[PDB]
Amino acid sequence: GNVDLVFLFDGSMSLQPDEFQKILDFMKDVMKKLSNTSYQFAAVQFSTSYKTEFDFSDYVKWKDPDALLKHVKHMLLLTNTFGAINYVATEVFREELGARPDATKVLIIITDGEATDSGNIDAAKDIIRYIIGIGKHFQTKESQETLHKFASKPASEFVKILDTFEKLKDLFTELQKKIYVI
Ligand SMILES: CC[C@H](C)C(=O)O[C@H]1C[C@@H](C)C=C2C=C[C@H](C)[C@H](CC[C@@H]3C[C@@H](O)CC(=O)O3)[C@H]21
Ligand SMILES: [Mg+2]
Repeated sequence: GNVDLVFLFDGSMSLQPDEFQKILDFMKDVMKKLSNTSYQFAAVQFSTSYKTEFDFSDYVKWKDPDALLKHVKHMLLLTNTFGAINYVATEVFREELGARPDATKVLIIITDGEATDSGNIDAAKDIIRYIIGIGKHFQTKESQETLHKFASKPASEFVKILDTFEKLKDLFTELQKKIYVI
């Protein structure tokens, strides 16, 4: 059918410049691969606050992933995940911003630490949520369990834990083998 996909990427202070970059490159790889498909994209950066780097309308209008994310400025603050999510839910998946009413709403969260806030994600009930946790902060099984609450059930299917940002490349290779013409 139609897939409206939003990348919710972590731009906290824990990230080294090169790690932030690998996050941006992953997003561009996926978008470059699925260009001219049924997929529509939007990108939202989160730390303390939230910024929509580009919405579904910009994507359709300019279509170039490199131009779309060219002026992203790393925020360097905390990780307010609950707020970031309801923000997407309520401010990004909006028709005025180019979201298609008959589209499946998928949300891919990319983070490197646990959440520095709280609340609930009820506004995001009908959104498919994948969570990609990367790095040292998710070494313990205990810290990996904190992500389960932002992701769709079953977590083993929706939560991805990578030990290095180098692994995001291996994740893209794994994504590519599931690409099929229907
Ligand atoms: C597909 C395997 C890769 C590693 C992956 O998980 O990509 C997931 C997670 C992430 C690596 C990027 C994605 C980009 C596009 C789609 C939404 C993809 C999930 C596609 C699957 C296939 C159907 O069951 C629909 C669905 O809900 O999820 C995600
Ligand atoms: Mg962090």
